[PDB]
Amino acid sequence: ANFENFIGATEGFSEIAYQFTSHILTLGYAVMLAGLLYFILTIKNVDKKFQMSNILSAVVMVSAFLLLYAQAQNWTSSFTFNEEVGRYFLDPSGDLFNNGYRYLNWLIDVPMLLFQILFVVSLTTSKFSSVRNQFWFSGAMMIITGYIGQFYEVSNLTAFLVWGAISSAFFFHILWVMKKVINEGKEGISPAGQKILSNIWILFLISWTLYPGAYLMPYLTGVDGFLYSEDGVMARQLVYTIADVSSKVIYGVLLGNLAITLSKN
Ligand SMILES: *C\C=C(C)/C=C/C=C(C)/C=C/C1=C(C)CCCC1(C)C
Ligand code: NA
Repeated sequence: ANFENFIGATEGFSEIAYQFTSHILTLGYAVMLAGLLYFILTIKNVDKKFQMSNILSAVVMVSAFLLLYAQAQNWTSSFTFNEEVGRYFLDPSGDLFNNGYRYLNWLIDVPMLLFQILFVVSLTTSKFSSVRNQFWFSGAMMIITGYIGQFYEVSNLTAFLVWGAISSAFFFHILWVMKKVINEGKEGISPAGQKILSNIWILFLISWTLYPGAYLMPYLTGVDGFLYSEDGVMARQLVYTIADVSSKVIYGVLLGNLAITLSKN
């Protein structure tokens, strides 16, 4: 199956990696619910013209709360403790750990996160529907091909890399079109609003690069090594959670500041 299943069915998890991974994943869905409330309550401090941005943040949190709750209970109900051996092991009766909850929350969210900037800033030379269509297509294909490649994380590894690599090409296209978007969005706004735009670019750049980092994490130190272990599991799932807070919550928080700043023309 995946690589988490491998460790829980050949070596187990110490009670310190199981609970750490259950606490940081629960942190993940709790945040999403505080961002659901924050975005609703803030829908007023922005003009009607930018409110579709906040709405899209509200919906993105509804799908993040629900599905990250799922992934969280998918990890805790997939491993049972062995007092004899003293570690946590894959449970044959449970449903096994399954990434598909996360990856699905990615495919729902990517049009929305990408589409929403185009309600705050104004393009100059590009065409709205041209940018929109390019985002929805490559965003969807990125998450899809990345959902394929990680199926073989344990089996065909050359598949795991080459399919992720394909998912990375769509990712670099998105980065291109976001980059052009940020740029035209700076034309004819204040220096203050331009500073915030610059923030949303460094935030978009780091948060989104984290994801393939988690994808590869157990293989970043060889065929065996430090990470080829429960430690790379602890690490891959802590990185994913920081990426989910950064790209969905801090991203929308920042975009709300810009809208607010642009309310004062
Ligand atoms: C939760 C919201 C968003 C926008 C999530 C984005 C996730 C990625 C950009 C993940 C990308 C991948 C890459 C670059 C290559 C391997 C497969 C991944 C899906 C992990
Ligand atoms: Na996995």
